[PDB]
Amino acid sequence: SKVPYYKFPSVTKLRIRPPAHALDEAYIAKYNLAISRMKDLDKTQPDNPIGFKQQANIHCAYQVHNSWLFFPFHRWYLYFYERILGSLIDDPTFGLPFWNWDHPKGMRFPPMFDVPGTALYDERRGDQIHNGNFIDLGSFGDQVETTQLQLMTNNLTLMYRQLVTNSPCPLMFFGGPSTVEAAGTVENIPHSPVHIWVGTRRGSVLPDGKISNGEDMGNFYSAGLDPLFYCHHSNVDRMWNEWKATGGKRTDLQNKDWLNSEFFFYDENGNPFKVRVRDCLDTKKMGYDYQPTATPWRNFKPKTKASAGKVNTGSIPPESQVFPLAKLDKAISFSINRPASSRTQQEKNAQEEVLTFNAIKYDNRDYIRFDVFLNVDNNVNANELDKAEFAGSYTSLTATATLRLAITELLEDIGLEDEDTIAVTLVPKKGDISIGGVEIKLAD
Ligand SMILES: [Cu+2]
Ligand SMILES: [O]
Repeated sequence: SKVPYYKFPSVTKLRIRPPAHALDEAYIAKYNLAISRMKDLDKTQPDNPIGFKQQANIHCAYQVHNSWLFFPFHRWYLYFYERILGSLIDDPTFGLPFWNWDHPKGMRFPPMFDVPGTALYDERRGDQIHNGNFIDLGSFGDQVETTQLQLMTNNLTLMYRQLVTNSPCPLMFFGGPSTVEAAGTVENIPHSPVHIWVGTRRGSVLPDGKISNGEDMGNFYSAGLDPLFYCHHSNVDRMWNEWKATGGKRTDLQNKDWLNSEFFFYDENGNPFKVRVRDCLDTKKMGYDYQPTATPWRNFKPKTKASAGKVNTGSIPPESQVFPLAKLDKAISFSINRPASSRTQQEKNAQEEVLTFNAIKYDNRDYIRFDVFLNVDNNVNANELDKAEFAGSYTSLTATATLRLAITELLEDIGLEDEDTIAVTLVPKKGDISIGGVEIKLAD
């Protein structure tokens, strides 16, 4: 090969990635100009690596997904993508905006992307994105079944569960290192539902005609053909920064195999380079940062319980009697034993208590979603996620996958810390789902 490693150029001012909503019209104007000139290369220089289609093919070429390589790959991906945009308009400080879908003011479709006849527009998008509707951060392809207020409440609860509760340590945030999918918190939710919510409905008839397969954002191979793809991933990249902001155990993976993993990218001059994961840990050392923006989901630890008291775990079947579960056709409840109870804080400091669902199997072309609750029964209202019992959710953009949930916070809030056995309830929302086994392990 002999391709050199990337040399960081000299860094003048920091590039500032701003929120996509209510951006000034002059910013939108040159963002459209950069994209327009990127798309022109599809015609004038189809094999130029910086052109629109060739950049889209980076996602459609790159096992980088459902692994701990998810965040660093897309950071480097967007790093060169942002540099290409700035260089096409002679703007060396151009910042790639981020779709602020974790903030109530950024949860609508960003207006700048919905202007037909502009370079940022894409007709291959779904219909539920208009009419001033809020995004559904737990979308599985259907229309929202709740009020917009409950939708907002669920969105912010999902953010809290995904950025705080279920990502207390690096491996659960970034993902894991076979066909078993080991996605982290964010790559599952809200990353996957945003793709689903923006894309066309699978089975629908596309522009002209083809049966849509979810193009553009809702299908993995064509997602890069929507300019909004990069704006979404800008906020995904921002989630990495916001996750580390509170310190403690939420730091970068220190494993040498992860740090020294390499990717391949062409820079804005069309020159090939190898890049290391260890060299993208600090965005400011790559020449960019995010505009400081409030994160109100940090305050959405649920304050109420769905059900008072404790479930009688003797009236429900044990995990050993339910799994392997051939089909999660409806809500089911089961008891499960904990490795230890009455844990001290020094034990919690060492090992997280993790509820793990093993061998989630389904057809990778179907929309999949199920929710997990502790200490409820089969009649739990799964539309109300702002409850102390809501643990998390699994979704999918035959596949085999794993879901891991950090439950120490819930055990404290619900009052189950001295219990050796607890109740778990699975609520399916979409798809044909089988589950091989469920366990509570004390992890890293
Ligand atoms: Cu994505
Ligand atoms: O992605």
